[PDB]
Amino acid sequence: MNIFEMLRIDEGLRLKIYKDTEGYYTIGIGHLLTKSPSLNAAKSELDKAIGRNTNGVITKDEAEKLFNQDVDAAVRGILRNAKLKPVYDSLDAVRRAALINMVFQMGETGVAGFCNSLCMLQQKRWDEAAVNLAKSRWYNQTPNRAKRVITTFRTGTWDAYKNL
Repeated sequence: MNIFEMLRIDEGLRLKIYKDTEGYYTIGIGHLLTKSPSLNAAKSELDKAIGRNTNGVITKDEAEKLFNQDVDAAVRGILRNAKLKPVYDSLDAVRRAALINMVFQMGETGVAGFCNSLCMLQQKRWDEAAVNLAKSRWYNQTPNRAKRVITTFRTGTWDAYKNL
């Protein structure tokens, strides 16, 4: 297992514009197009992202291209963030993937919101972090995904992602 396989499990793959769990227009492997209510606004973002007239539909290779970019950007975002970098640097490889997964979902700003949990992770208090992570809108809104990421932080293994 690796970050790519992990996110493909959590996000799925869809080749037509769809609305995510928050109702925002999305395509591919969780690539957010826009928070605007307008389908036209989303189609225009899509075309600009892909570099062609797509009419709301993309290929598998295009989806994977967006995904590669988005994972690289989340990794580079963590490494330039003064709050996140010291946490990521402290973690083992499996737990680093869990942090990337959170940043991919909710952005840098949203994760820097979890400062209590981040301080517990940096100190390697895994059971305590896992409890604090769950007291969040994130856990309440997407509990099955949150539980997989939290389990990965608690254990430092890929066990939540094997068998599905």
